Amino acid sequence: GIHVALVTGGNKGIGLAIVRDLCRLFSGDVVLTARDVTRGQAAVQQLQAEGLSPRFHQLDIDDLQSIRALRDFLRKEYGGLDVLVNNAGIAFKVADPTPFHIQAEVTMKTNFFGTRDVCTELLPLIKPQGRVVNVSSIMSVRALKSCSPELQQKFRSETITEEELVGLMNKFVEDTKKGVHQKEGWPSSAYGVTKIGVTVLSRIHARKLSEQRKGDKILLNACCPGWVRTDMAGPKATKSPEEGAETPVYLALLPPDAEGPHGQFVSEKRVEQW
Ligand SMILES: NC(=O)c1ccc[n+]([C@@H]2O[C@H](COP(=O)([O-])OP(=O)(O)OC[C@H]3O[C@@H](n4cnc5c(N)ncnc54)[C@H](OP(=O)(O)O)[C@@H]3O)[C@@H](O)[C@H]2O)c1
Ligand SMILES: N[C@@H](CCC(=O)N[C@@H](CSCO)C(=O)NCC(=O)O)C(=O)O
Ligand SMILES: CC(C)(C)n1nc(-c2cccc(O)c2)c2c(N)ncnc21
Ligand SMILES: CC(C)(C)n1nc(-c2cccc(O)c2)c2c(N)ncnc21
Repeated sequence: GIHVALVTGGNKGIGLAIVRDLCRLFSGDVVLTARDVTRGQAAVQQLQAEGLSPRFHQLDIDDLQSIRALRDFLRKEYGGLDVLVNNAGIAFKVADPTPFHIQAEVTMKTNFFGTRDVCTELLPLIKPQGRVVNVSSIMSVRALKSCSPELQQKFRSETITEEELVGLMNKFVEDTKKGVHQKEGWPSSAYGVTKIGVTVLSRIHARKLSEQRKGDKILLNACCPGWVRTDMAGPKATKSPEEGAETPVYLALLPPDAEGPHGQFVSEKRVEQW
């Protein structure tokens, strides 16, 4: 009955710092995952040289077969999962020349659909007193404010369903392909919209857990890790990966029986208004 925590996108950046902290603070096994097996194994070796003992499993959140193989591994080895940190994500660099509609499709595929597929496959494995942490971004809040009032209403809704949200996320991508995203009320940041998806998906999944698994004391939240020096944000950012890991780790390790936060967007360990 060994407890297990898992971090997606764990080979570098904020993900690696989360894995490192969980190795020290989580009472059980910690699984570092990475899409590239050599990069993941190198990260495990780095942490071993620091005196830590993470496990490794491959995971690419854009490959459903990869997610399913991880699901099967967790069921066989642990009988489920205690802590899930959905950290993996991508962004196009500012003024990357890639056509915007391609930036939209690609960023959405990973940040939203990939994250959603991991939740689809692994949420059923979450044990009582488990915790799920979805790494979103303050860019979701910024993007939300740049949406039309109609879209703001839909994304802030307490009654929105997962299928409605998926419809809206695909609508953004389709609108960019048709040359109509501005006209249809969307913001200019594709990354921002994908993080709207992550934030709102967390709200919905928290509602579903309270509906379907009441009594199991599972807490699920979205978070902003802050502005962190990584390959995504670059060297000018204000936080180290260590500092970036604090809020996700806080949310992952919420004491047993805690009533909240649940279904919240959390920054600097504090609940933000959506
Ligand atoms: N200031 C910030 O850095 C900041 C602020 C707010 C929110 N965030 C969010 O924080 C999370 C971590 O970002 P970071 O700054 O640490 O970026 P990063 O240094 O680029 O690390 C991203 C991690 O995600 C992994 N990843 C990307 N696509 C994947 C996929 N399809 N399957 C599995 N893993 C995948 C990457 O793997 P590869 O090494 O193989 O590319 C890497 O391990 C992201 O969700 C990001 O949006 C970051
Ligand atoms: N055109 C893209 C913009 C995405 C974007 O903003 N990328 C930032 C990090 S995501 C938070 O804004 C980035 O890569 N910054 C560092 C750099 O530009 O070198 C979209 O619309 O999604
Ligand atoms: C206090 C925690 C558990 C967060 N911590 N952090 C760190 C730590 C220190 C420097 C960098 C880092 O990534 C983590 C640490 C350590 N080296 N030894 C013992 N405990 C440590
Ligand atoms: C470029 C600025 C400084 C505006 N930036 N970028 C980010 C940023 C960088 C990479 C990813 C992300 O989600 C956000 C950021 C942040 N999280 N908090 C505060 N400021 C941020």
